[PDB]
Amino acid sequence: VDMSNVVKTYDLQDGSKVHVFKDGKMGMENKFGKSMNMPEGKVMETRDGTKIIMKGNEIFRLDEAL
Amino acid sequence: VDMSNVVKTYDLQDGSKVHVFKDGKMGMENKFGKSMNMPEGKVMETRDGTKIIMKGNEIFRLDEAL
Repeated sequence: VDMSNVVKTYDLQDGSKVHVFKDGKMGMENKFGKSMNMPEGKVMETRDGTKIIMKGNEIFRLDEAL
Repeated sequence: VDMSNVVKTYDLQDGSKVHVFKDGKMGMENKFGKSMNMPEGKVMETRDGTKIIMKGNEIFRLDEAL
């Protein structure tokens, strides 16, 4: 990815990464750094312990309040 | 609902409420206070502006970091 404009990276347990850009664009790359389409409504477990899901170009994350 | 053990309520825009209990049980009731089954992998817009989705007995919420 071009990290110039990346505002956030979710490092996923399977090795892949989800990047969010400053214009709100979103990117995923696989464990080898290859662009791939982000799965919609698939829960994705992160390296730092939480879980995210994308739906309608938005990222939802496990609610820490709970 | 019995609010004795309710640790969290999401007040949804359509009038319904999602309650989370201290044992991690989860409940939904409709705009009239009737028990209903919580939709899985359906995005649900809240009265306070955010969105939640439930998947595998867990609640995900829009990531405010973004």
